Amino acid sequence: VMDVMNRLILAMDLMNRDDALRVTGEVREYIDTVKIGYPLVLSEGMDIIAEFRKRFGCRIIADAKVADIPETNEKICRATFKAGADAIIVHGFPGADSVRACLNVAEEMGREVFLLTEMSHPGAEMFIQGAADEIARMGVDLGVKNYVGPSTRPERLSRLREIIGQDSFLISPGVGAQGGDPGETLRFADAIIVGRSIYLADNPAAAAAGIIESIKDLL
Amino acid sequence: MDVMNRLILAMDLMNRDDALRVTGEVREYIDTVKIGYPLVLSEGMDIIAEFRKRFGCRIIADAKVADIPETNEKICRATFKAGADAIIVHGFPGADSVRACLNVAEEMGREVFLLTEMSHPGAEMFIQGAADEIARMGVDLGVKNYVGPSTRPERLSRLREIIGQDSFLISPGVGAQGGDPGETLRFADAIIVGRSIYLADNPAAAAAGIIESIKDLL
Ligand SMILES: O=c1cc(O)n([C@@H]2O[C@H](COP(=O)(O)O)[C@@H](O)[C@H]2O)c(=O)[nH]1
Ligand SMILES: O=c1cc(O)n([C@@H]2O[C@H](COP(=O)(O)O)[C@@H](O)[C@H]2O)c(=O)[nH]1
Repeated sequence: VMDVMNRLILAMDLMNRDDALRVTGEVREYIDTVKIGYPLVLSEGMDIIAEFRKRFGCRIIADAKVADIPETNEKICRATFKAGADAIIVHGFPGADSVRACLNVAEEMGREVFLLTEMSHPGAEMFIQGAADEIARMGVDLGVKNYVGPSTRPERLSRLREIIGQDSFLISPGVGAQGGDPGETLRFADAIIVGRSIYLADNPAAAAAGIIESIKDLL
Repeated sequence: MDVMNRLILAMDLMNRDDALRVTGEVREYIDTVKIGYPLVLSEGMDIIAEFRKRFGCRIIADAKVADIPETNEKICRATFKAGADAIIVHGFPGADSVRACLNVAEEMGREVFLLTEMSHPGAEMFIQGAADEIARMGVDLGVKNYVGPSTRPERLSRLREIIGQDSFLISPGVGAQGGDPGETLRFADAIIVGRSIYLADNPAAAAAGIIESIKDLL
């Protein structure tokens, strides 16, 4: 599994190049793994992934939440990996063929899929939550090794960890701004995803350092 | 929304030259183009402005928006800034995520299309069982535009029943995936067509053929 520095992944959702690069540069001593999603990619182009690799030599997880038919999923993954992403995040709710399409591209291109099971926001309770255990089980059956689950629901995160096993890799967003606790989340997740509580801070480096200090005994 | 010939081109070619050429070849037949991530992630969001400059077509951005409310807001803002007239949003992630997109759309004078049931076989696993409720959710939220599957006309018909005849319904899965243009237009206002046109030996003849086959419905 990827070796995430300090068990902390930056969710870089700032939407202009200059700010995104500044903030990522400021926290680079603490974090070697950056999640780049559509807020930044749609604002600045897929070439932003190349710029981050060039400037920081950080791993990049492309947060695409791939959620299309298999044929379109294949195209999305191919374009994303071509750009230099180490891994891509894929929704499980559109079903097994859609996931398998992404896995097939990732295998061909020598990259990784992360399967998003249950989401962290309140709306996730309407439809996703009731499907999530089965989505995880589907991931296990398809041979998925990397997963995403919600910090905001420790009981659900615990269950997802059970389903996927200790050997699978699990990352968890919802820490900080959405109310999840770093240490508690790391009881089950290999790494925590943190966006706003770092990138909106007066001093992002201090904010990251503070989160790390708070989980020091878990590193 | 007034879609020419009830036909929306899904332009999923992944290089600028081919995408522009093929769209140009069928431009006389359409005034609405769906542009998605295969093209946008390969060529940049600036491609949307280029389509508007070249073709003066309506643009539906196929983002399958499926994030938390805060991120959904950002995705919609970026997408509408690029000149999209409308955006496709998943209903599965729940009401707050949809409302986030509705808020931005209202602010920028654009439209949200709510994707209810999808057209591929995998949709049967989780989406299909939620789809009626997702549609009702759309109605509750005041959503006027919907997307449902050409590949399952009985499910498409049910979706039409739920949203009413006043709502606008577009439908992919026509051609390559097995859906029939005419049958689909019994229930949808417009059909979405990608490969059957853009992979055809002659895209223009392909579009012309499709339109001929639904001539009585226009
Ligand atoms: O269930 C999920 C899955 C996500 O990818 N995310 C993503 O993780 C990040 C959370 O950022 P923040 O720490 O600012 O709440 C955002 O990029 C969001 O899109 C999430 O919040 N919940
Ligand atoms: O349920 C759905 C929803 C979609 O947006 N789509 C999209 O509609 C288009 C279908 O293209 P095609 O005619 O080549 O099958 C693709 O862009 C696909 O991503 C779909 O096929 N099924």
